[PDB]
Amino acid sequence: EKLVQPTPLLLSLLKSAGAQKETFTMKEVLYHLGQYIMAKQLYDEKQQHIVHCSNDPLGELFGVQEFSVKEHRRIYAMISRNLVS
Ligand SMILES: CCOc1cc(C(C)(C)C)ccc1C1=N[C@@](C)(c2ccc(Cl)cc2)[C@@](C)(c2ccc(Cl)cc2)N1C(=O)N1CCN(CCCS(C)(=O)=O)CC1
Repeated sequence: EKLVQPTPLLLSLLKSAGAQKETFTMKEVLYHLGQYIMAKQLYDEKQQHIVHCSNDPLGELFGVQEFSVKEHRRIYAMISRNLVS
């Protein structure tokens, strides 16, 4: 599997959620981002698949401040913009 390298901001969020390295598989990056979202309680109370970013630094990585965990292609796109090329 390919080990990717999150840029500064993204990496900071992953480490806050428990990540302890600099390179990860995309599966690991996503797992840690999910943990970050749960830790920060960014998910919507009523529609739990919805993630609110307008009040969190995670919002800096998205154009539209709300995304669904069901939007895998969109989420992969966001991460790609935050990987060392
Ligand atoms: C952060 C929220 O993530 C998810 C939330 C949901 C619910 C709550 C809407 C169903 C479903 C799937 C999830 C959920 N889907 C995952 C697998 C995923 C994997 C790849 C991609 Cl591209 C997108 C999503 C992941 C890892 C996630 C990863 C990145 C991001 Cl930005 C958000 C979530 N995620 C996750 O973190 N959890 C933790 C909480 N778990 C809670 C499981 C509870 S239960 C009763 O359904 O078993 C479920 C898995």
